[PDB]
Amino acid sequence: TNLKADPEELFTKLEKIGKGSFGEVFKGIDNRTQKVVAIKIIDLEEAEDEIEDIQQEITVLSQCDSPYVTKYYGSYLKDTKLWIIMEYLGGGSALDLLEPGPLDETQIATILREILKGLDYLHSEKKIHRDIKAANVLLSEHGEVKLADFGVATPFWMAPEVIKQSAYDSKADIWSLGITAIELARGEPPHSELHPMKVLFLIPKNNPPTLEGNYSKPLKEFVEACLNKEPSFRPTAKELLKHKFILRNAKKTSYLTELIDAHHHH
Ligand SMILES: CNc1ncc2cc(-c3ccc(-c4cccc(C)n4)cc3Cl)c(=O)n(CCCCN)c2n1
Repeated sequence: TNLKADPEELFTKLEKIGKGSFGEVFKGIDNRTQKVVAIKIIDLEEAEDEIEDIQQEITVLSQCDSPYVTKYYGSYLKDTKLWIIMEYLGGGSALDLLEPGPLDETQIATILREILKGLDYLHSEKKIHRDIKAANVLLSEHGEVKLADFGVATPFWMAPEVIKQSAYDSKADIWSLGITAIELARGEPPHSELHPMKVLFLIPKNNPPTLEGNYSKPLKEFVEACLNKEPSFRPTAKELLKHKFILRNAKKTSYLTELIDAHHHH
C-alpha cells in the first residue's frame, strides 16, 4: 500500500456512488490513464476498531486476478484517510437492477452463472467470499458480472453454520448463493420483513427457505440444492454451473445491457 504518492494528485474525485463499508465511495478519474475508478475513503481515526478487517479485505482482494472479481488497484494514505481504489463498474449492483421491475429467468440464470464462475474461481484458490448477495454483485456497462465487497473473516444471507459461529468453508457461499437466487426472483431475501435478531435464530432453527411463486421447476430446485441445512450436502459451484436451470436459461452476458438501459432511463 503506497504511502508517499498523494492520491489527491493522482485521482480526480467526482460524485458519491454510495456509502459502503466504513466510508463513502466515489466515482473518480485516474489521472494517469483517464480511466474511471471507484474510490473508497475511510477515515482511520474515526474507525479504528475495524482496521484489521479493512486490512484483511484489501489483502484478499489483491490476491485475486479473475474476470469475475472486481479489480483492486492499490491503496493510499493521506493524513488520516485511507483511499481504496478499485475498478469502476457502470451498470450498478444486481440489487440496483432490481428496482425497475422483476427479473425474468434468463437474466436471473445469467447473473447466477457469472456469480458461480467467480465463486468457482474463489473456491479453487481456497478463498471464501463470505458475503454473497445482490448488493455485492456489480455489472459493467457491457453486462459483465463481477463480485465485490468480500465478507469479514444483517444476517439474512448467512448460512446457519455461519450463524452458529461454527467455523465453516466454501459451502457457506453456496447457501448465500441460494438466498441470492431468491433475492433475484422475489426482490428480497427470506425473512426480510423481520427484526435481524429474530432472523439470527430463525435461520438455524427453521427449515430451509424455499422459492415460492410461479417460477420454473429447475429454478426452484436450484434454490433447494443450495439451501440445505447440512453444508456438505450442498453442490459445489463447479457442479452448479452444470445445473439444468443454468444450462437452459443462461444466455450471453451482453444481453444484460438491456437490463442496465432500463435502470438508467428509470
Ligand atoms: C456503481 N459501480 C461501482 N463500481 C465499483 C465499486 C467498488 C466499490 C468498492 C467495494 C469494496 C471496497 C473495499 C475494498 C477493501 C476494503 C474495503 C473496506 N472495501 C472498495 C470499493 Cl472502491 C464500491 O463500493 N462500489 C459501490 C457499490 C458497492 C456495492 N456493494 C462500486 N460501485
